[PDB]
Amino acid sequence: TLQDIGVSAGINILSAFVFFIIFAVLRLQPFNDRVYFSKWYLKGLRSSKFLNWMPEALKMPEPELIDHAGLDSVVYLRIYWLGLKIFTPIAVLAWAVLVPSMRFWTHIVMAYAFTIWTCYVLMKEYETIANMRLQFVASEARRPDQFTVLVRNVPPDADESVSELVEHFFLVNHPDHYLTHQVVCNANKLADLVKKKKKLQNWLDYYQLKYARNNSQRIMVKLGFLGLWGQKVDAIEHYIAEIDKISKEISKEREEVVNDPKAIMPAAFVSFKTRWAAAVCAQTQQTRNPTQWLTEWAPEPRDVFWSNLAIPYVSLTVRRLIMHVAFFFLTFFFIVPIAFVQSLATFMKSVIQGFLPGIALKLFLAFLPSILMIMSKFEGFTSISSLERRAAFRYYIFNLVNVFLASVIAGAAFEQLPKTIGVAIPMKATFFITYIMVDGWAGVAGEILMLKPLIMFHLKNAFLVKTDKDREEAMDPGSIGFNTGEPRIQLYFLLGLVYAPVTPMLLPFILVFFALAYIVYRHQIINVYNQEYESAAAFWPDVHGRVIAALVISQLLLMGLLGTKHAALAAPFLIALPVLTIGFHHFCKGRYEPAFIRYPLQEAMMKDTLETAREPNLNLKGYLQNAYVHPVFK
Amino acid sequence: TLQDIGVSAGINILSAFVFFIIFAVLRLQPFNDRVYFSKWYLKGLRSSKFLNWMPEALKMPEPELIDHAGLDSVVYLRIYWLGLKIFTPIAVLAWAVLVPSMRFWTHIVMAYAFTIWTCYVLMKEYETIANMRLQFVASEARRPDQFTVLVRNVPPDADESVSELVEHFFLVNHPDHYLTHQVVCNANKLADLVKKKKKLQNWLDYYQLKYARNNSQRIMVKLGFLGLWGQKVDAIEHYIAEIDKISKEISKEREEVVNDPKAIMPAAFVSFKTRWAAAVCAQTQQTRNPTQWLTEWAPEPRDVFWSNLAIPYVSLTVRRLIMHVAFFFLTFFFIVPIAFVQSLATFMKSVIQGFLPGIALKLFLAFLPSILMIMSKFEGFTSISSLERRAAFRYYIFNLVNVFLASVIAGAAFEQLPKTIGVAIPMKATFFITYIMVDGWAGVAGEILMLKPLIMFHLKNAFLVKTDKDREEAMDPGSIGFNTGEPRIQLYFLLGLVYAPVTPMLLPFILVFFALAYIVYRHQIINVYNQEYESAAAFWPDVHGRVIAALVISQLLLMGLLGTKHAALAAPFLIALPVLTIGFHHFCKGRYEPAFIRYPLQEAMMKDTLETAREPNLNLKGYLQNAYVHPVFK
Repeated sequence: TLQDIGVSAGINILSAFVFFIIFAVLRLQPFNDRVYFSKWYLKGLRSSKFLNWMPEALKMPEPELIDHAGLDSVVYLRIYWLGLKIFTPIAVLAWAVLVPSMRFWTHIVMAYAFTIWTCYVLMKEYETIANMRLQFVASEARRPDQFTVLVRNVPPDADESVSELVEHFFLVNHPDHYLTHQVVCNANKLADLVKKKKKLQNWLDYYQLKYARNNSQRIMVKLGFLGLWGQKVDAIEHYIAEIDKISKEISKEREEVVNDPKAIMPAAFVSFKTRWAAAVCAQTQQTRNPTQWLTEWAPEPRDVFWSNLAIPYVSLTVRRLIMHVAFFFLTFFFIVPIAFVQSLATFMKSVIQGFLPGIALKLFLAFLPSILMIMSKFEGFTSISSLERRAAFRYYIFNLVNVFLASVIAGAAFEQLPKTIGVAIPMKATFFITYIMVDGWAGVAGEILMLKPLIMFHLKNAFLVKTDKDREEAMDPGSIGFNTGEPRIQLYFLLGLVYAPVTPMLLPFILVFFALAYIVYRHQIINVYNQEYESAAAFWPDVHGRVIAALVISQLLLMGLLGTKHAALAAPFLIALPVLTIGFHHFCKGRYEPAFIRYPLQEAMMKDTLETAREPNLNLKGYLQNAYVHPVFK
Repeated sequence: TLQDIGVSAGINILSAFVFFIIFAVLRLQPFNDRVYFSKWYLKGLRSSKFLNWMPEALKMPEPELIDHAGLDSVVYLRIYWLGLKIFTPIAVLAWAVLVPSMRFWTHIVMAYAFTIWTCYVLMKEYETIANMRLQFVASEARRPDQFTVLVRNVPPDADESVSELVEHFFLVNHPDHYLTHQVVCNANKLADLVKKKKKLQNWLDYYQLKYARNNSQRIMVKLGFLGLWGQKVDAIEHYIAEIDKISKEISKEREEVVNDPKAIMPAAFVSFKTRWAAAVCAQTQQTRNPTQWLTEWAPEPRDVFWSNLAIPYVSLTVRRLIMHVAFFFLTFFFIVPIAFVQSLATFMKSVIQGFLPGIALKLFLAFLPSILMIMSKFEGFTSISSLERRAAFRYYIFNLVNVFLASVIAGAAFEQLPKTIGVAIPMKATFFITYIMVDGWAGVAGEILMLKPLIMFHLKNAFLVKTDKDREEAMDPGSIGFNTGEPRIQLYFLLGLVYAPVTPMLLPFILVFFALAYIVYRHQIINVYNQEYESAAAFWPDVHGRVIAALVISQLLLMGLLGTKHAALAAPFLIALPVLTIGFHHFCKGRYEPAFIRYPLQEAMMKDTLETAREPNLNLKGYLQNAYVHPVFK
């Protein structure tokens, strides 16, 4: 209804307005400058009208922002821009021809206009990102991953050690390119002990400062809620004792793990003299057995997810299969909160009952990224980049099944107290309009406040911080959040494509979101979010694939929606849409995807040549040998 | 009906019997020994009970036959064996449980038993062939294709020639492995003129010998049927004049093509010092543009299909697309002879009307392999091996659509004068039983006679042969015929899998065919059919894929056939069949296909190492430089 949309918009507009007022005040307080301007502190550049921040955010043209923030950050930001490029002319046309027999054909023709425009834009965007990636990589600084290949599933041998097997194999098969190597160690027990020691120290800092202020009897009952019914009488000496005990265990574990042959995993990081050689090893079959001596480009050391290297290669299939089943149950049992939200989705009081399903769904999905990342870690991936791309994939599917599809179906089930989809989809546009205004418009405006790190920063200063420059530990803005950023905008791309020929009035909400998100994330990318790992936009092929899937879904749903007309006869027309769209995808896959999945030998050779000419005396071996050992071992 | 099957079998059994009597007599006549024992003449080994040939054919165990005949010939023969391994226990079970509620479940369970057995056997066969291939290649003699990579779509340059561009690119990107190269030339005009000259000479040989026997006026009216209404008064001097004219054109063309820069195609055969290097070049991305400087293993020179190298790389997509359309029309318009055959398919006279549809269909399909090969040449492939694999692919599809599916549908259309497929499939088993006995049992028995080369050989001796040792040209048995061999047995694999749980009595006909074909082809492979090119069984992944497709088709058709039972409720069971089957296929694809599609670097290195140790003074450059020039240029 217009009244519910009007009120929901008024609420979300004012909410966003208020968030921007609060933001304007908070960002001018020097005590939280390290929260709002975390980058520039991390980059060594800084030390010590409420919306003016919007036009300032638009300064720093791409080339500068790429060097400042990184390629992934810029490419991610361009997705919001992609959204505006795809849907602005769609929205204009849909309004122009659907908003004041032929209506039937008009819808079919529009499906062709929308698909073609979308494909055209995706093609050009794909080409552009591929070019940005190739230029970025060619101009990128030296890193050990450019010369290093991770070797998995080294076969066992009764006499030779993993190190001996790796060195021998590569000296023989990759002669005069093989430089050095580092064998993977199962240091997980040690790493876990070290993390616990750090947590114990935080308690020591908490209680020592709390005590110093309040010089009385310590009474912590271990958990308080359901802990050990004791007192932790000193609580400081208690944690000192726990630390002393773990410290001894850690020293023992270090001596054992580095002299324990069973800590050696049949894997190693192999380094080559040239990038050309690494490019060859990473792209070629090494032996007869396709599931032995497996090679791939090593993640950069800050991207290597060390825990996953202790998983025997051969059990990875099983872990993956178990997680596929778990994923099914994750989506399966989420129907309960969906049904709840759709039940809720049914004058200033009734319009709130209308409004709230937006929030309720946002809240139920709040911890989904955590679940998806955890299950993604169980499946072994060995890198942060890979883990985030997989979590984003699973989330996208979840949103398709549970946020879009199930909401429409459950909605219809409540409305009803054949092709019922014919009315279920257009009626639910009202729900989606409100939903977008809640996790979209209001969502993004709220995110600029950065309340979580704001609070954490201050609490750490109040209770754990001891001296100067440990403020560096208190300050951590996190990364861009590809895991939630992607899946959210992809839902909107789907909704846009699904409803553009159905309900044109959904699109202005989607467009405002993309515009707002662009300016807010553009702002945050410049000032906060130091990036955890640098992929050279290797996720783009997945972004592309998800939009193509959205096109196919919309094209198919339209067959359903227009499949009620007697003698519709749209079948020989509309079927061409998913066929042509897939053809387009395969074309683009073959033409642009290699930019992202294969490193051409010519680029490797030019890079190696120039690097050598510029730095003729590079001790590459010294540089690479101490990389990829383990964060635990210094 | 039993009477039509009985008579058709009696006809085909006696026909096969007679063919084997005729064969036994013909093979003992010394004047046609070069037809029946063509190999051994080609191998330099020979010079100058009617069924005893069957037990003799079973001598020469695989290892010997592989060296004698070749790997492809042996692997092909094993397909008939694969057939017997898959269907013998299927036939036993189907007879045991279907031939004297639960019938419904019995059929579902059998689908699972058949699929599993088939997949098990295919898995083991796949593994075995992969091992045979790897062993064969490792032990294979030196050939120039082991060191040579074909480079396509060399980009244009205003100043540098294709040769200069290729040499430079490879010296820079593949330094110290690049050995030499040979640029591709558009010698097609010349090659065509040379072939015409040879045809003109054959006429000169025909008329000179005919005249010498009959010393009178020559009266050939150019074609006779619709030629030039003249006499070719001398006919010998006439062809001498045509030869003299083309001879002059050829000399001119040779001088022009080797000094014509426009005859140079942007492609070259690039040779490397090592097999390891060729393996790298052939498996790696060379430049930024994925559709430039494209590399693949060069076909051996006797496999290179030179005509296809004159096609600009960039027009290949268009040629392919045109041929896909042509293929559609080829299958589309074949419905006319299908309908004819099915119309025909409706006491010794009525049983012949029953019998003849077998023959009629065989005859209409007789020239299909020619069509498919011609259209496959239009699409550029550059090798005989590739052309045959593509022709076999298209033929397989044709058989599925036109021989199997359309026959069942057209059959039902005539029978009828909903799920009618429920009865159309089992009723047509009678047709297929007869068809198999005609192009199968009788077909193979007839092929052992080799009537076409028998006749051609004798006619050439009678009219063209002039002296000794030109009998070598008269004798040519052709190759194995993968193009017709594959598609035929695949139809039978399909029919077997489709009808095993439906009509168990189709299977004994299929089994007899596989058994007969095995012994006949085993015999011919040993004695005739010198192989045109040696693939190291690289077609196996396609054989495998076709059987998997047949499993999926049978599994799906069964849903249809059992989908008439009210409350069948077979959907959550039967759907698992194509899902599990595809899963199996992907497993096998990932585990065994690399044996056929990637050459591992370790094997390349071991091969190069051993080769060098055995022959420490190999002038590899001299060896490789004169390869792949063109058959025309000496």
